[PDB]
Amino acid sequence: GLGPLQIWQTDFTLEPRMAPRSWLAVTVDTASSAIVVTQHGRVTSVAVQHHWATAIAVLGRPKAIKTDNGSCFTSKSTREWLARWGIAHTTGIAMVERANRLLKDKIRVLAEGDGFMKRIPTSKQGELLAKAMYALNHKERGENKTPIQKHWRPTVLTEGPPVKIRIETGEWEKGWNVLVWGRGYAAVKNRDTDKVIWVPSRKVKPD
Amino acid sequence: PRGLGPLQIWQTDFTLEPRMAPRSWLAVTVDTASSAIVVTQHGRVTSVAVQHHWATAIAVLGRPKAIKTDNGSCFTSKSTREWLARWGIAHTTGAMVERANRLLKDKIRVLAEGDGFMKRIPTSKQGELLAKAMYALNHKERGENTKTPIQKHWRPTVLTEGPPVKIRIETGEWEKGWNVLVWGRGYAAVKNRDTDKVIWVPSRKVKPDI
Repeated sequence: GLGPLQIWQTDFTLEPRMAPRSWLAVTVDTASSAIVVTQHGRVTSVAVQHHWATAIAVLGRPKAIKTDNGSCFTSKSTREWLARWGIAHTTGIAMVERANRLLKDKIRVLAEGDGFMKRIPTSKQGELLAKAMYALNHKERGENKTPIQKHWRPTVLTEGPPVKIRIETGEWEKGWNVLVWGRGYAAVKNRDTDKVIWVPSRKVKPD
Repeated sequence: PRGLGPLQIWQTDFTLEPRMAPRSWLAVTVDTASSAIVVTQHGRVTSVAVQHHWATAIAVLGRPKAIKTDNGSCFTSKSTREWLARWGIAHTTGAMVERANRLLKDKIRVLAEGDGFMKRIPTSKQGELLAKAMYALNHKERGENTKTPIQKHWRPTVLTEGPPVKIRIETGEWEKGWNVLVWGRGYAAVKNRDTDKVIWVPSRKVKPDI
């Protein structure tokens, strides 16, 4: 939906260039379009949980995931696992298809770009896949945002959260932000005047 | 030895975790500013392994300007040096990653014993368990932090000029021409008001000015 970590779509897909572990578990966040890929020798019920756990480690935990129906998606094990994680499950029978195409194309390009015209040597598969991931998630997909931008909204803040401080009245005054704490003082910057002062920590509360 | 913002300086290390035998080598990288960690399993330490590991870290965290390691032969091979150079990542062989190894190993311990594995974790459960540990490390606040490591990584706070401080010189007096950019429990980054120069000093040696 309109939001990272709401609905993901997961699918398995066959990339023989990655043999013997030619099975690729693909997950994409429907809002940010961030991909996570893991490889597997066969499409088991443990592979899926491994995959999802990976993608969760990268992306965070989602409200819900859409898969097709089974059989390793509708494993007893798999449902029990989802429930353990508190992750809502949608079956059906798309966006992750598009992902499969982008992903297999990026892989063909990297592989051929390094001199391997068929099956990629096993040892180099990991790095290659990781490069695919870096490309699809970090590098612009057209004249409009990267998945990284959409998932994380990256930015560099120049001060901390807003706060109020107590002045020579007893009143709490808004219009201030925390830069650092040290030795029981907060350094604080007025966001109108750019003035910075040290204030006893007790005299500082969030806004 | 530390960055002021993410993707400046990473630290990397291989650690041995017997619970994850037979492939018990974990490559661990931590970003010195965000504290985010990336981990991968390896069956032995190699240039191939470290390159794969770093590629993985880069796909997760973005590309860093520099990486510090120890004088481990796998970081200084021809293969790895050409790799780093291709990616334009500076390398140096100058603790944050040690802390990271401790946190990682603790988490792995807790999750493994939380599921009856007091020993080697079964081979097929290793992947998921490590992924779980990585999730708990980057997507949960490290105690006193209000932000998770991943949040600090993507939306960091980087002070423009920093508030004035006195630092206890060396003789042992408080010198007054300094500003502070990062103030941790262990260490503080301070800037002199007449140079570009930023140095890391122990927090006991820094106090607010007026």
